[PDB]
Amino acid sequence: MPPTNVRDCIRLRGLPYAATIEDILDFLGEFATDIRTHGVHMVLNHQGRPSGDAFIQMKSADRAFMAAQKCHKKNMKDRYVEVFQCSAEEMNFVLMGGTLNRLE
Repeated sequence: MPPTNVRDCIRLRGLPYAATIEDILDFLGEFATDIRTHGVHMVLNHQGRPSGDAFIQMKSADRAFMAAQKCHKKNMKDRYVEVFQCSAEEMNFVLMGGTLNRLE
């Protein structure tokens, strides 16, 4: 099956320190029900602990958009997690640590 770049991926950002797998599912709500098999990838930092970034690939791009809209800076317990939709390419790009231009 050819890897198709669909915008079915979502980047969560600002996740709590040690937000658990069920905790993140709660946060997702019903959107966790349409997640692709092992679609949830948490980004770890040097220490081997979450960067606060996570990428979740859902089955459907429409659901991903809906989730990214629903959770675009949503209050997760006591934190605000800003969720943004992404493509498979964007997901890999951030995971690979692609060149992101920010003159700051």
